[PDB]
Parts: sequence; C-alpha cells; structure tokens
Amino acid sequence: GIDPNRIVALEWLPVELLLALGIVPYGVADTINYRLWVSEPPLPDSVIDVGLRTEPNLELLTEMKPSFMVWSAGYGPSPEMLARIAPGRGFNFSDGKQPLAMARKSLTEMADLLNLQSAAETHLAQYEDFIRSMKPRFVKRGARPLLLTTLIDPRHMLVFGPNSLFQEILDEYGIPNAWQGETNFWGSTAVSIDRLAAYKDVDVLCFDHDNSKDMDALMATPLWQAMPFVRAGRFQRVPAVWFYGATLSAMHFVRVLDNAIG
Repeated sequence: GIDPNRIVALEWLPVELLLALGIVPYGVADTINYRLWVSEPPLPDSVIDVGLRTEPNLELLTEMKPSFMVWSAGYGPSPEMLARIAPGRGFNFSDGKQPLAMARKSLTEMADLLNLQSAAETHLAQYEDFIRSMKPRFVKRGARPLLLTTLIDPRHMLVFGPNSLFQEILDEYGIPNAWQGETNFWGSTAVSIDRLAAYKDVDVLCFDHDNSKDMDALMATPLWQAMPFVRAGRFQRVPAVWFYGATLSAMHFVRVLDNAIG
C-alpha cells in the first residue's frame, strides 16, 4: 500500500483495521451510516466519503488516484473491476466459524503490507489484555444465556449466533449464547419477532442504530409487550456496535456488554 496517507477503505471491516494500526483513511465508503452502525473509531472530518460500499463513486476514486484500496472479501464491487482503479487487497471477515481469529490474522496482514508490525503487536496485546481484564465483570451472572439482536424493521430482528463476532467473547466470559439456530457466513440471521417469544428466561440486548421510530413501533405491538423476556425485565437497548468488524468492534462490544450486564 506504498503511501499510507492515500489508502481508501471501501468497507467498514478494513476501516477498523487501519484505525487500529493508526492510519487515517484517505477515503472511506459510506461515512454517514458508519456513524449510525459502527459509531466508535469516529472518522476525522478530513476523510473523503467515496460513496456507498455497494456502489462506490468510481469516478471520484479514479480522480483520487489511491495508492491502495482495501475492501471486505465477498462484499461490494467485483475485485476484478476494482483492481482496474488502483492496487488493493480484500480482507476476510471470517472463515465461517471464527471472525475474531480471522480479525487477528487480518490485522497482522494489514500491518505487514504497511510495515506497522510493531503497532500491530501493541494493539493485539492491548486487545487480548483488555478482554481478559473484564472477565471478572461477568462472574456473578452465571449460566443464564444471552441473546444478541438488532432491529432491521418492525417485523424482523437479527440474531447473532455461534459464528458471529461476539461468540468468542461470550466463550471467554462463559456467557451461553441463547441463539443456536442457523446463521449466514457473517454469523447472523433475520427472524420474525414471534420467533423470539420462545425465549423464556434469557438476557436480551438490542443494538440501536438511529432507529427509535422503528423501536417504538415494535415496543407498541402487543406481541412485544407480551414477550416473556420483556415482562421478566431482561430486555435492554444498547448502543450501536458493528457486528462485522474486527478487534475494535469486539472491544466496543465488551464495553457495551459490561455496561449492560456487568
């Protein structure tokens, strides 16, 4: 990626990787929503919005003349297409089973490209140590399963399973993941609200993303108020945390998690 000050990130996974290594993205795709879903690692205003991650402004990119472009494999524009604009590397979110393991490999791979190996090791130690330190904040609330969700629309909820970013974190804290059903490669799946009523005694967190109008509509339905875990006083609305990120998204989760049930 030769010039570190001229790198364009076309997805929020690799943005997080750059950020953790100290790089300021020359460009970033969809900075507006990044505010609503990722929120953490805020973006310095200098950053140039290159458009939607799905349909980036190819004209702009060409004028920009990036030194290198990073993206998330299997998502967004075709790698063949892109490489026609400037050099770049696609990064994997997961191997389909462990996203955090992959994140650590992606962070290292990123560093290597930029010769920021030291900065990578410092972050990783900071990271592993921080996860370990918070462990005792969840020793009291024993084996009660936890359910991670987020509302997509009044009729659908996303649940995060065993192969989601948060799973490894749960494993290290001993929090059983209430969702053992199916999940896409990214670790999640959309379900109908009713499907959630099946969860009697469990803790439920729902990441917000500037969708309060949507939440109210949901909390307005008799089904929701009828929800057992709701009536049990186990439902919580927590701050947005990106579900398809890396180490900064995991550390952001531990924060929200800590505040929510620590």
